[PDB]
Order: sequence, then C-alpha cells, then structure tokens
Amino acid sequence: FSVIGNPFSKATQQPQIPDGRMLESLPRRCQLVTEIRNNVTVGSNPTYILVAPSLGLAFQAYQDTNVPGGLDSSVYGLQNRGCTVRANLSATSIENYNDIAKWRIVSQGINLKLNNVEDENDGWYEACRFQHDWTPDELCLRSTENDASTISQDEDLVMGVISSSFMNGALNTIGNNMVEQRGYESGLLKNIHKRMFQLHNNTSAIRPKTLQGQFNYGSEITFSGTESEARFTDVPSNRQLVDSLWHNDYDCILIKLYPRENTGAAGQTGSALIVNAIQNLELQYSPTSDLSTYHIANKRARMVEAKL
Amino acid sequence: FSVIGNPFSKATQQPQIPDGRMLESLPRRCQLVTEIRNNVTVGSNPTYILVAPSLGLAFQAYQDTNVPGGLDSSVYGLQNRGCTVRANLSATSIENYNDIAKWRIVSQGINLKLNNVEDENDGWYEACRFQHDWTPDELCLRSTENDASTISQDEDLVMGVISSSFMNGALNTIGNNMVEQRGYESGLLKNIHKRMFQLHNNTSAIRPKTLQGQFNYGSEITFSGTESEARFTDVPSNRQLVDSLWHNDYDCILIKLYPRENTGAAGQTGSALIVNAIQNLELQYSPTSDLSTYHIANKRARMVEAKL
Amino acid sequence: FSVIGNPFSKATQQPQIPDGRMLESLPRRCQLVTEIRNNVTVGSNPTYILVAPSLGLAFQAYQDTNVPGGLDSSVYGLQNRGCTVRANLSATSIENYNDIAKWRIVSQGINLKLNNVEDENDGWYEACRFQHDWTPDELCLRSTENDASTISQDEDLVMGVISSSFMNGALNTIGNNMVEQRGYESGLLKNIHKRMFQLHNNTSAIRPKTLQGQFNYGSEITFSGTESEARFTDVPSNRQLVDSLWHNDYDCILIKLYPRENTGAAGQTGSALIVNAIQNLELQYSPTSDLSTYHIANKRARMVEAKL
Amino acid sequence: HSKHFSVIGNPFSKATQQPQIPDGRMLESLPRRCQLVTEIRNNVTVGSNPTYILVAPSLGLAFQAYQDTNVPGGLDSSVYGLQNRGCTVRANLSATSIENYNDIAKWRIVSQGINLKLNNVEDENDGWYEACRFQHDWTPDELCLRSTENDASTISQDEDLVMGVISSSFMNGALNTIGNNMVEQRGYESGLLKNIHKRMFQLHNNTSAIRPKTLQGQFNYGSEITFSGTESEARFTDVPSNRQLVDSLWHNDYDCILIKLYPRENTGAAGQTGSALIVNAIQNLELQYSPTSDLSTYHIANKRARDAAGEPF
Amino acid sequence: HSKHFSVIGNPFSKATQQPQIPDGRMLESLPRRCQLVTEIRNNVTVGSNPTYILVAPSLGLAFQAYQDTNVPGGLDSSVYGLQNRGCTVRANLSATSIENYNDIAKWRIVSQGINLKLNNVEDENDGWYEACRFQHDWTPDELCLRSTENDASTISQDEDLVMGVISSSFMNGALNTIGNNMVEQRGYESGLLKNIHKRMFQLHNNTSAIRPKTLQGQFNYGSEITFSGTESEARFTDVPSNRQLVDSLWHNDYDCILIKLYPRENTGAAGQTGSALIVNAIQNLELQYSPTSDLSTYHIANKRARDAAGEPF
Amino acid sequence: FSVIGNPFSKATQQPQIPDGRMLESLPRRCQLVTEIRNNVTVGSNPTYILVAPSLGLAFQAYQDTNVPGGLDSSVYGLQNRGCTVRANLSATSIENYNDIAKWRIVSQGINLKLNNVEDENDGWYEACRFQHDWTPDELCLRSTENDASTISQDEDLVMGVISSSFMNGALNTIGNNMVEQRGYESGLLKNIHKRMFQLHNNTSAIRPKTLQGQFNYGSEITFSGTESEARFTDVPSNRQLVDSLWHNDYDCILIKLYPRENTGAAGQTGSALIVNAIQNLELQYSPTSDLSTYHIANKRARMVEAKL
Repeated sequence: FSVIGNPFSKATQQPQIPDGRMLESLPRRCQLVTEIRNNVTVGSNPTYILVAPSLGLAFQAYQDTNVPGGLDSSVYGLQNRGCTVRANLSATSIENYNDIAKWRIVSQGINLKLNNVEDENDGWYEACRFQHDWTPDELCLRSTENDASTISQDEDLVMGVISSSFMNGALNTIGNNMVEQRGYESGLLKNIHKRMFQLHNNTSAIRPKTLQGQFNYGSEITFSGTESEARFTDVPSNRQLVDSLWHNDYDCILIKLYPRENTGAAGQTGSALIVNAIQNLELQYSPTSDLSTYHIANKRARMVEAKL
Repeated sequence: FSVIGNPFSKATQQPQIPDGRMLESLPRRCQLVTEIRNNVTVGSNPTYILVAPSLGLAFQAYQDTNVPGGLDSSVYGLQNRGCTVRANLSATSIENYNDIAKWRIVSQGINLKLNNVEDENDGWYEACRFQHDWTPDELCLRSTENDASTISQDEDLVMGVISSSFMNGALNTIGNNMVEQRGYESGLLKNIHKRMFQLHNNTSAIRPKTLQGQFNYGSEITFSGTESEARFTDVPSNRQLVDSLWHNDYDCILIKLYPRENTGAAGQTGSALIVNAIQNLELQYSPTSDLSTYHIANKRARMVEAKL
Repeated sequence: FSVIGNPFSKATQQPQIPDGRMLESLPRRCQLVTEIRNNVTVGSNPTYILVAPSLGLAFQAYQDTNVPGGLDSSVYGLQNRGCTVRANLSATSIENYNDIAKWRIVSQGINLKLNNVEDENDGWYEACRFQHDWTPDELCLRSTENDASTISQDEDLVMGVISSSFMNGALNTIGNNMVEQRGYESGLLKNIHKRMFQLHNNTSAIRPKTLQGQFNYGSEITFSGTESEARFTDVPSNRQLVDSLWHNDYDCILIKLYPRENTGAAGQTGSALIVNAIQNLELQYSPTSDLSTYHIANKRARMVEAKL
Repeated sequence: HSKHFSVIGNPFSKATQQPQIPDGRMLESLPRRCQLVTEIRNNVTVGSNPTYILVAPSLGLAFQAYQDTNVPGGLDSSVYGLQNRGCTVRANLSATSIENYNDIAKWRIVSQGINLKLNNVEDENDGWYEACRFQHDWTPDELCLRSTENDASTISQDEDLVMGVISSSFMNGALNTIGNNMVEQRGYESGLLKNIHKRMFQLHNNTSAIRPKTLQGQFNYGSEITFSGTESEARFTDVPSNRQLVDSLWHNDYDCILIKLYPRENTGAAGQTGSALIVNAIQNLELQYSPTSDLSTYHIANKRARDAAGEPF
Repeated sequence: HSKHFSVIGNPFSKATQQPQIPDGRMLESLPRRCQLVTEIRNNVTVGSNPTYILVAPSLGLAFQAYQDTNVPGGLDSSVYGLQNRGCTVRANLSATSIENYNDIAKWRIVSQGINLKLNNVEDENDGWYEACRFQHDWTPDELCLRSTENDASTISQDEDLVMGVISSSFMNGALNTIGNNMVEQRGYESGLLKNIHKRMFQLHNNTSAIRPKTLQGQFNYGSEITFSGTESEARFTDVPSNRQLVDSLWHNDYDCILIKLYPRENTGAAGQTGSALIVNAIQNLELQYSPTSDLSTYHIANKRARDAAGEPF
Repeated sequence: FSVIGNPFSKATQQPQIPDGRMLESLPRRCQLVTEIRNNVTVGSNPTYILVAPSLGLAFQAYQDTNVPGGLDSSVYGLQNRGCTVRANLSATSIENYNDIAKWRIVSQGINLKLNNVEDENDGWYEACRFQHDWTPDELCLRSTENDASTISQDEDLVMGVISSSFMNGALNTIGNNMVEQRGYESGLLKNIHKRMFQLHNNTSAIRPKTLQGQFNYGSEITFSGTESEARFTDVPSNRQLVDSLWHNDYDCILIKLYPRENTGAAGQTGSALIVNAIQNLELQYSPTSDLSTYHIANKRARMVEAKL
C-alpha cells in the first residue's frame, strides 16, 4: 500500500487498506447524490466545494441555494449510513451512538456533472488538494439536517469549516493561489463531468482515529442561538474532538467554481451540478450499547415453574 | 453440495449453499445459549427438546421450568438477530418488518451439556430426526417473549408446535416409536455433551421460502385471551403462512429426555442442561421498508435560497 | 507479526514483538496466582472476571469474597513486579516511580481452574473479547492493596473499571449480549481448566504508550473519603491519563460466570477458582530518578588530601 | 536512496542536500539541513562544578549548554537555536498564542548531531568528559520556552522560540541525576577533551516507525504559560495544554544525548580561562508545509525505499 | 542559456523553472515565477462604459482591473497581487513603516504577461477590445498602495501591499487619456473578444541595460502616505519620500500595457451578465535576498551570456 | 575456554564463561570512572594501584588525595551496582543483602589516561600481574564510602589490603621486583592511555565462590575506632570469609606509579589520572529475602466477604 484508490473505479476496489493496522475491520460504503445550485446572494463571485477527511461529511458547498438561515454554506452528511455522531444535549456531550471504536478512510471523492441546457453551459473551475495546519477555531459542528434552527437533542452532526473561511479565511487564501498548489487543474464546467476528484493520504501508515462513547464538553463549544452550528475555541478539549472526527492523515480538496450567475429568472438560474460523493470507511465497532429493542432473558433456569 | 454441514464444526464453515439458488444472498448466524431444567408437574414423565426448521426458533422444550403461565412448552427464539416476524394486530397482519424477501437454512442444531453435580448426574435420552407431514392445526404462533401475557402489538413471533403435541399428538407418537426413525441414537445424559445434533435437508435442491411484507389474516388465526400463543385452523391461508415460516426441505430433530426428577427439594431439582442452539441463515433482503429515522432531503436544488 | 501469542503456551515464547517499534526494549513477565470465590450478597446473580490491557492489572473480579469495604469489585495487581504507578498525594500527582518511559503488552491472559469437590462442581460460564469505546468516567483508579481504607501517600494504583459497570453499565450491557461478540464461547466450569484465555491486539502495528515521571491532576480526580478508589470526570486531563495506563491497541476479555451459590453454609460456599493471570510487558526504561540509596562521590580528584 | 541513507544516522555527511527518511510516512515532504557553529566555554561563576551540553530532539534547537559564557541575564544555560531558517515558532503575545508562522503542518528529524573540538593551547589543554544517551520521561514543568536570541530581555512580540529544559534541571533536576549516574546509561563513553574531536554525537531513534508531529497555525495558551518579567523564558505547569504543546515541539521518538564536562577551570587568572570548544551542531529535518506557506512550492515526492554515545567523527 | 532566452520575452514558457536575464547585472540572483489565474467580468455599475486591464511592472502585481465584479467596497478597480510568494512588502503600521519582510535587497523583472480567454456561450459572445503599450511619466499622486487582499476593509497591521494606480485614473486621469487616444500608442492592436485568446500581452523593456531596483528593510513614512479610514487603500502626495518609495516598487525600465474592453453589457437580465475572461497573468522575477532572509540559501550564480501589444499566444 | 577476555573490547564480549559451571547465571556489568591524584604526603615516593579479584572492589589506590583520615590508601567500590556486602553491626555479621548465592568474574580490568597539560606530562610506571599466597592478616574490610569515620550499620564493605602492604608488606616487595614478574611492562604516563590492564585467571576451571546470607563474626574481626576499616586475625572464621569475597582463581595486577610530584601549588599538583575500572561478574541469585516493599496477599479465598 502506498496511496489510496479512486472510489469511482469501474475496476474492482479494495474494501480495506491491506496493511494490518485494523484487524477484523468492517468496510462501510457511504454515498450521496444530489443537485446543488449557486444561490442569488453570491451574485457573480465564485463558489466553492470542499471535500474533507471528516467523518460522515460528503462535502461542504459555499453559497448554494440550500444554505440554511444566515449560514453561508451547506453541509451534506452521510448520517443515513450510520457513520456520524449526534448531539446529546441533556448529557451535554457528543454521542457516538453508532458504536464506532476506530475509523479511517479507504477512499473518498466526488464527481460533478453540469446539468444545464446547451445555451447555458458556460462557467469554469479550478481544483487542487492541500494539507492545512488546521486550528480548531477554523472548524465547527454543523447539523447534518442543514436546516434553519438550533441544534437540538439527538441531532446528527458533522465537522466542517466555518463558512467565513471561504470568504476571508484559509480557504479563500488557498482559493486565490490555486495554480501554485499540488494537483492543480482547471477547465470548463461543461467538461467537469469527466473528472474523478479523490482525496490523497499524506502517509502510507494510516492509523485509525478513536472515538469515545460520550465526548463531554464545557463552555468551549458554543452552540448558536439561531443557526444549526456550534463554534470551538482553541483549548485542549476541542483539539481532542478535532482529533477524533477529522483525519489529518489525508489531504483536503478545494474546487473553486466560477458558475453561470443565478439571478432567479428564466435563462439565468445558475449552474446546476449533479454531485456524487462517496466516503468509503473502514470501521472497528464496539459492542452494541443500546439494547432497548432486545429481549434479554435470564440465562439461569428457574428452580420451579412460575405456575406453582 | 448434497447435505448441509455441522454448525458446531470448527472446519471451514461455509456461509452459503454453493448451489446458485440464491444470488447475492447474505449470511446470518443466530446463536442462543441458555440453561433449562425439567419442572415439577411433568414429574417422572419424559420431557422433550424439539429442533425445527422454523424461522427464528432456536428450539422448543416440553415441560421445563420456564413454561409461561398455562402453556406446557417454552419457545426459545433469535429475535435479537433480526430473523423474525411480529404481530401487527392493528392491521391484523403478520409483519415482516426485517424485510426478508427469501430465506433458507445453511446449518442448524443444538449441543447440550449436563450441568448437575456428580452425585446427581443420572438420566438418559433418545434422539432421532424425522420428516413429519405437518398440518397447520398442529402448529401455532408463539411470542418469543415466552411470557404469561397475551400477544400484543409488534410482539415478536416464531412458529412452533402446539404444546399438546408432545403429550397426545404427533410428537408423542414419534416419541413412542423412536427406534423406527432415522438417525436413532440413545445414551446417558452425563455423556450428551459429546453430541452435535444437526438438522438434515431432505433434498439437495433447497429452494428458499418467500415472505410478504404483510400477511393479512382473518378469523382463521385465534389469539389466546390469556396466553402468548395464537392457534390455527387448517385452511388455505394458514397453509400459506406455514409455508413461509417453516422450511419443509429440512427434517426436524426430537430429543426425548428421561431426566432426574424435579420434586423441588434438595438433591431432586431435575437435570439442568446448557443448550447451545444455532441457526445459520442465507437471506435475500428486500429494500428497507421503514425510513422513519432517515434524513431524506429533496434531491433537486432549490431555485433560490430560503432566505429571500 | 500479526497477532500476539499465548502467555501460557510452552512453545518458543517470544519476549518481544519483532516489529522494530521499541528499540533496546526489555521484557518483564508479571504473574499472579490466587483463588477467588463468589460472595453471598451477589447471591444467585452472575459474577464477572474482566481482563483488560491496563498497566499492572492482573484482572478485576465482580462480587467475590475479597471485595474491599463498600466496593463491589476486587482488583488484582502486579505491583511486586515494578509495573505500576503510585499516588503522590503531597504533590497531587500520579508518580511513575518505576521510571517506565514507554510500554506495550507482549502477551496477557488468565487460566482458571475449578477447585470444588466433585459433588459441588456445577456451574457454567460465557466468555468473549471486545473493543469497547471507553470513556474516562467509566474508569477509575484503584489501590492494588484492595483494602477498605482510603488511598494514602505512595499507594500503588492500577486503572480498572468502576464496579457499577458490571451491574448497570457497559460491561453489564456487554454481558447481556455475549453471543453477538467476537470469540464467543461457553462451557461448564468443571471444564474451564482447559481454556487459556488471551488478549488480542486489534492492530498489527502496536505503538507503545508513553508515561510522564509526574502526572499532576486537579479536581477532576476525586479520591474517595472511605474507599480505596479514585473517580474521573470526562475532561482532557483524565483522557490523557487514561491514554497512558490503558493500551487501547488491545481488546478486553469478559468472562461471565454462573456459579454455585454462596450462601455461607456447608456445601453452598460458592465456586472457588484458582486464577493464573499473566501480563508480559515490553518496556523502555528512563534513567533512575531516585538515587537516594546511591553513593555519589565527586569525580574530580581533590587537589590536596583532607588531612592537611 | 543511497545518499538518504548516508545522511540518515550520519548528520555530518555531504551526500545530498535533500535528506529524507524513505519509510513512506511522509509523502512529498521537504528536507531542511540546519547548521550552527559556535564556541562553548565554561564561565567563571560555575567554578569547578561540571558543565553540560544537552542535545535534544526539540524543533529548531541545535543544543543547550549549562553555565557557558553566553548565558543571558539570570539564566544558567544557553540555548543555541536555528533561527531565520523556516523551522521555528514565535510568540504572538498580542493574540496570546504560539504562532506557527512558517506554517509547518508535519515534521520529524532525519538526523541530528554535534562535534566538539578543543582549541586551547597545549599548556592549557586538560579536562575530561563523559557522555551518554537516554530516553527520559519528560514532564512539561521540566521544560520551557526560550527565545532563540539567547538574550537578557523579556520575550517580546514576534520573538522566535524553542523548547529547552529549565536551567535548574542541570543543577538539581533530571539532568543532574543522569549526570551523576552516567555510567549506568546506554552508550556510556568517557574521554579527554583534547581527543573529543574524534567523536560524533548523534541522536538515535527509539523506534523504527518514526511518525511526524503535527502543529497548528496558532496554539493559544492561558495562564499555564508564565512569561518571565525579566528573562527570555516562559515556564509551564503540567496541564493538558502544555502537554499538547510539548508533544507538538518535542519529538519523543528520539533519545537525548547528555555530555558532562570537567573542563579546565575558568577563574580569570592569566592562563586559567576555561576550556574552549568549537561546536558544529547539525539538525536535518523533514517537513510538510501548509499551502499558505512560502516554502510550500518546494515540496518533493518522498517514496518508500526497500548503541553508543559517540562514533568516529 | 537557451532556456533563459526562451522565458525572457515569452513569460508563458515552460523552459526552465529558473529564469534570469544573463547580462551580468545581478550576480548570483534567484528566479521566481509567480502565476495567477482569475476571472474578469465587467460589473453592473459600469454599465456600457468601457472597462480596462492594466499590466504594470510593479513588484508583486499581476495586473489591475477597472470596474470588474471583484472591486472592494468603494473602490472602482481591483488589484490582483501575488501574495504568500516571497515578493511582497507589508504594512508595519505600528512602527509606521513599509516593511520588506522577505528582505529583498535587489529585484527586477525577467518577464511579465497575461493571456485572456472569453468563456461566454456563443449566443452571448460579442464585445471587442483595443490594446497598447506605453511609457507614461508617472507622478506619485497618481499611484497608491493597495492591500493584495482586495477586500473592503482598512489596511491593518502586517497587511500585504502592492503599488497600483488610483482608481479614478481610469475615469478621468492618465489611463483615461491613453484609452481615449489608443490608436496613436505604440503596438496598437484591436480585435474581438471571442478571438482574444490568440494573443499574449507581455511587458517590454525600454532599455537593454535593466538595472535592479533596491529596497530597504524598513521604509519609514510620515503624513505623506494617507491611509483610508474605510478602504484598503493608501494615497500619496508628490514629495521626495513618496518618489523614493515609487522608485523602489515601480520598475521604470519597463513599459505598461493597457487593454480597453468594450464588453457585452452586464445588466442582471437573463442573458445579459457581461463578458467573462479567464485571465492567466505571470510575473517572472529576479531577486537578490539579504542574508537574514529565509530564501537566501537558494541563491544561484547568474553569469553573463554572450513593438506590438500582442503576440500569437 | 582458556583465558578470560578483555573488558575494554571494541569487539563483542562473552557475557559469561561458557563452561557449564554456573547454570542459569546472570551477568552483571560493574563500571567506575573517576579521577585520582597522588597526594602531598607521599611526596616524591612512588604510588600504587591494585586491581584484585575482590567482590565489588574496582581498585585500591595507595596515597591519593582521597585517602580518608589516617588510612594511607583509598578503595573504590561498585556498591551502586548491587555486588557488595554490608555491615550488620546489630546482628554482628557481614550481610549478603544483594542475595548473591554464587559469583565469579568474567573479565576485570582498568584503563588509565593522564589528564595533565603538555608541560606537566612527565612521570612513568611499571605494571605486572602476580599470584600471591595471601594470609588473612594482610587483608581487611574497608567501607566503600572511603570516608573518615567508623564503619556503621549497613555500611557497604569491600575486601582490600591493609595500606601498610604497600609500604613495607607484600606489595612493596613485589613493587620493588616488578621487572622479574610475569607480564611486566613499563612506560611513560603520557602513554599509559593506550593500555588495557586485565586480570588473568590462573585456572581454566573457575569455580564460583559461595556467600552466606549472614556471615557471623566474633572478636577475630576488629573494627577500627576512628577509621573506616576492620582488621582480621588469622583464624578459621576469617579464612572462610576471605574465601567468600576474594577469588583466588584469579591473579592480581599491581601498577606502580612514579608521578609528577604534588606540592599543592600551581604547576606542581601531581599526575591526574582518569581511571576506568570494570568488573564483569557472573552471578547466581538466591530468592529475594527482603520483601518489606512487597504486597503479600493471602492466596486462599475468604469464605464470605468482609462486608458481612
């Protein structure tokens, strides 16, 4: 093993990384397909898609028509496939209810197809991968619902970037220096369909991350009063959380989009993109912790029948 | 291939039947370990352990200390492994809520170990396999809970024999004529730990049974007012239900026990048996019918963001 | 390499892991042999033996006759082999006075032998291994003394589970669902002498845990006023202590016991088990921190003799 | 990969200006050879007490010397750090953080070592030494942050910093204990200073699987880092944040080297001004840089190839 | 020296990653290829008035665009500067100086150019353009300092800066005059935007003896540099200090290129959102660094070797 | 095996003597490095270093600046490495507290380097080995502290020669006839650094010496009232002690030094010598006798918990 493969392989793909670092592991194929469209607010400015090694995040899209309330980006989670954590507000913790003890990524990627008619097929794009020295205050917890309301009890969560990274943070800086980055490419959106974007591991010895059954937090995690987001300060507890849900043995991908403008009128409705995102996981599960559905019967025999 | 294998064998245990009769099937190992003991009312009469090719049933035991309320047999089920149907009383139907489209058995059987002290280790047994021509009025539905209440909404069910079969029905008749039956053996209970009893198929072309998502019934299924059992009359509908939960391509196993008497007193508390039932299944699943815990977002991009 | 070996095997017992991950390491064999018995308060309820990859712990037993004061479990440690840390209460720190810089396990496990007379040799057990996603509030510090006094200065400590885990926590939940777990086995206690239980590593690249010479703690570690136990809250510091005393590259072993009842009377004094725990360690040592018993002469020759 | 193996182990080696460990654990990393030359001379205040040189795997630190003639202000040891070389962090006191201003994402040490040469006239060329390597179990309150400037002023805004040990460790802490019990340490060697130029003291790895340490862009600190009001020193308490910082700046996959020196005394009298050693420390690093960094564009693919204190320099 | 000649004149040239002018005027210098890709689209507020692209020999500036869709706040032009690349100065407002933080001692331009490609659908692919090169006699009050960030905030501490022209120069200053009299300018060319991808616009030198400009570590300024309270812009008066700063940041041995654009109007209506150009600016620099700098160690010996706006891209 | 090797071998050294005379033995590497200097009292007369096969004695140096009180020689012990006995004055015995049952010597030697500036590098030396018929009244017990006070409780002891042997006893006689002895050499001190002096065994069948746990003594051992020394008469008890701590299967080495004079003034401060002494032992250990630190727990289970 040197480099992780391509999730969109017509060939046959290895379910796991064959290195002996996760014995008796199980593979989990997580896939999301949906159409996204650049919103009206962003006007003529470029939009962005970020693919990160974050557990259960299919991708994060800057300024698309799905953005909730006042947040400026959308997240697309894989919470239906059983690879996310949720919010246990009554116990004030991040709950690992899918019983994942250890996880890594076998392959992760994205493929976009322009869904626009022939006389609206303009636009172009730049893409690149990058290894960034993330600080926790650049990251945040987002509800996978991607909705306009506060995070509530048992809400599924993914780790993404604060939306402002795209406009004046790290991702903007990278977004403006794309042509100097590793693995740079550019093209017309009408051609992006023939492009499989895949994450690259930055080491050949990929060690899994560990999750606790409950990850307790104090005031260093600020849950937003109106939006479906929670912010981090940079304190020891939040670094440990970032170390459990973000896999820094993998680089990220940034796609910068220069789409056809969306003014919300016929003929000018943006660049619709069919997005196909896959995150192939390798998991070691802990024992089931919720047996509320199970019938647990006493294994010791009664001395005498309950009849007498 | 010709004959199914031994579920307890530690030698290259096939997860499927390599006959090509179930393409893209999945295996399912369901194991139950528990202790049982003959009760006081049976007295010095024989007791029985039935192992049958019924979906989800580990074994049925006649007159052990666990018999619920006024029933004379105990059912032991594998509901925790998702291989059962449940009572949908509000729709008056048997609900295949685990979405099993088709099933057959790969291997099944029990191993028994005597758990008495050495000065109480008497007793003996007779064992055979057979291919009874079952009629639906000899069978019944039983709540896997094995409790002394009535069958409720969404209660898990297994198909077993009516308890009076062991006393004055087909099983008693077979139990009285064991040497005529195939696979006859006998021995002392203190040596039964050496026997790996296993079901046999009566054909080398085992075709899977089919299940509907709902199996609606009328008055032909009578639910006990007081017991955790529902009875059948011999009518076309009940025959069709029997055909989907009882794989008649396999033979049953009857173990007749002549144990130490349970009178309730010291040194006369019966023969305790540690039972190790296993049912290995080959399943074709049907698509998830219940998505009440899924997140289903519209896959078409909004034309405009919600905040406009 | 792939998997660690059997500590009880009499066949070319490797003293190290031949992976090159601990250069100039030293081996350390730590063995404890003792007898245990279920107590009277547990009554006819199951008891447990936990074997965990905790530094210096032979095993933890739930509800045996040795339980100290008001605790419900007994810890058995290998302090006499110099593989433990101790309480430095006057510095409010956990003291690595044995100068272990880095550690991993080469092999570990237990062998149990029933020590009852033949007319009292009933009982049975279930055993499995698992990879729980431990949280620090499920764990605790325990004085290896296993006595009914409070933790004193320089008292030897091992990390074990809180006793209430066996009753209403993760271990009870695992204990109720053993067949779902890996390595499941069951049997009679009178035959358990034939089983060499052994920990498994969940990765072929076992990286050593690190230890500081002092590990200072604040209020997040609460020392019992009356018991030989200290408890944790789930905070960054406790997580960091857990990471240094509990090697999570290994799985734990739970043995659930259904023994003869101990009522205190003649012939009803429980099931006595002779336990043979072994923990083989690979250690990198740090230079002797305590030279209070050394002779340290000045290495520079005096210019003149003292008598002048 | 031959030149890489020549540099690996042997820091004093002009085989390749791009040394990397070819184990596949840092794909497309960037080599960095940092070299320093200086003079170590025992100062007057240490008298006849032994002096020390510590070589530790700390990032950007060539070595640390106890009671030499460069000790600043009230501190008893000198740090010799590699500054203006792209491998140091700095003190963002305004934001109250330790800033990774070169944006190093991941880093490890390909090799590290020193060579010492006595330069006293032959009528003043006495003194001897012992040396050892060890694998101490560090606690953060034994470590500290030092301005690479090694000057007699408080740490100011944007000051370059390296991790060192607190000076008193040499007097009454871990390093005093190791120095007093040198013979029992691994790789023990002893000799005369007039011959010490024959030796090359290199750090050794304690594992064959050396994993890079990670760094954030900003590492925010609270009151657990106490900046001196007078010295160029910041001290730690043993709390989780300081353990995280030590993990990010002190690579614990390597051992330390300690050299204990019994030099010719420095008194000030005519021929009695100590022992002068010309020192030639080298630290060969492997870095991964974050795209925002200047040195990002110089990344180079690195693909997998298939116990004594001193060696003959 | 063949690859150097290939890059010299022809910035879009993958001949060598180390381009230098082999005239002997910069011994042992360091090449630096800085590249930028962006989109230029005329914004709604300019209406049908012509837009512009200015390519000037300013240090770290790829180009400047008038009334495109990236104009920040109240400014009418956008600067596209090359940041985080080792060739920019920054705003040391605390010390009230312009800081040469990369420590460039001497610098000149080996070559510089742009290529533009229209990306509108064929039913919206109208518009035309004119282009010329010129050798304007600049005055400092026509120039200004712009944060490379091109953002809508005041210039803050440690902000990266490039020299540009004041935005109003396009409306009523020198650049308006040149744009109104393009046909009389040297190298005059005109064409359709759908064909503009065939052209490569490179700067040309006005002398064969190109002498590097010099920079100080700190360039202290008084009240003659007025920082905007709102915009990311600082303006000059025509005083000696500002002339010295302009000399150090604007290389007057090269000519400027001005492209005047008559694009498809951007109104917001469905098919009427302007002309979108994919732009590919490149600036190939020759630097001498001061020893304190990080990039000092990469210096390479450079020993002597022995008129139309566009060329066929 | 014929002759014992050189402890300063750049080559690889045998940890034990491979002859089968000490099965399951353990090797112990004992090393001492220190600077010595001839004192002022001895003036211009020669000084001496003796290396003997005495357990834990690195060497004995006649008239160096470290001599304690009125004794005329210093001893340098290896008591930090666990190969010495101590003084149990309360029980009036020599105590074998390191639990050594049997010991011999694998290799033992010394290497001296002149630490003097260029214009003070004069001096010379003669060296030789000898087999002497020691009488016990030529030997003595010395405190390894080499200090100016009486031997006290638990003082570490080594066996050396009475200091007067050097001036008018056996060693003086040998010291004056060096050039006729076996293995004679002479040279200048400025050259002694390139000389590895090693003991020679006088037999190829080296049998270990035995030590008692306590060696009791009467009045035949006279402890000095002011100095750290105890003298022997020649009686049966003292011969047995000399037979336990002095290994007459090995010869001794005498180095006679003619050093630069030390008058305690600048320019004339003697000949400083860096001494490197190694005594490689082969040991068979008895069981640990002091368990004061151990936690000895009753191995028999309680009938009932201490709680009831």
